[PDB]
Amino acid sequence: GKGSGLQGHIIENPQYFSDACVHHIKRRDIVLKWELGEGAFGKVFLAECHNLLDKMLVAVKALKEASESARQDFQREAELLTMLQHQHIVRFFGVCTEGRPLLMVFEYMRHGDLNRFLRSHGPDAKLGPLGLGQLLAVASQVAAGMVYLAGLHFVHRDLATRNCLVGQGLVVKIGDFGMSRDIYSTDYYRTMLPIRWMPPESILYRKFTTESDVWSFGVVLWEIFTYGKQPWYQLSNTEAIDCITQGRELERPRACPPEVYAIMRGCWQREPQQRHSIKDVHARLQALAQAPPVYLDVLG
Ligand SMILES: Cc1cc(NC(=O)c2ccc(Cl)cc2Cl)n(-c2ccccc2)n1
Repeated sequence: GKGSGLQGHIIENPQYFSDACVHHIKRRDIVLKWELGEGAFGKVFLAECHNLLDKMLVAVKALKEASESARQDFQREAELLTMLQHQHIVRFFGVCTEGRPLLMVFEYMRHGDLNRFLRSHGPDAKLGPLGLGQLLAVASQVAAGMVYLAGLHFVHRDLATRNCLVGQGLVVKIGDFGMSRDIYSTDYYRTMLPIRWMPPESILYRKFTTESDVWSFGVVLWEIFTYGKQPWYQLSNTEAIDCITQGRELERPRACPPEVYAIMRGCWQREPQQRHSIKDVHARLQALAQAPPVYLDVLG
């Protein structure tokens, strides 16, 4: 998991420790149905898992036969994923290390990644549309997952809608399979970095922090309010990099009320220390999701 938030946390946290006691699933209890996605180092399948909770649907990541260091990384990642337990973090069920391929088992998120979900439920629908209340509920749930990660001093490093998943009844959780660099290659710039989601200190120094994650969340909000459009879509990577470092801001989306644009702007302060905390950003979004702004409302 080169440059993953999972490995970066293990490397950097001096108080972190974990024994090797992850939940093990017997290979015979996993029955693959069909492929969901493919990357350079793995494949993701939809599967049925017996004796897990009865017969239930899961997302299974299979590793393309790995070197000793790749197998050691698989183990490190599995231990940390066991620890990340939150209502808005994709649930990790365990591993299958008896025989090959090595498997990681996750809960199945039936509506797929949030970027595909937004694009298929918005204007000129990619093959019904999401209302403002639903867009705010999606934003508030990604914000809740980020509050949990910040509380652990866990830096995501790649927060974007492609790295969020959608389940039953509009449930949104942060989670990926580590293959967004292959599936969404145009969202990275070559060591591949998601520059369009990155603040100036991340581009300049490859510095990733809780504050760079807040900026990326501001970019996620803009993605949500444009129904999955790519930030700086009219520009090349080099022109986007110049916009970011020179202080150009993304425009207010048509579906975005001014009070919500103000939230994105608080995430986008060029000075990291001036960015709003994710706790405050989540509280305002949760309040708006339950009382959505109305165009031409009498405010007083
Ligand atoms: C290159 C790369 C990036 C990731 N994703 C994360 O590190 C990640 C996953 C989940 C959550 Cl909640 C937060 C984060 Cl930041 N992986 C990865 C490796 C093994 C398994 C699943 C993903 N690999």
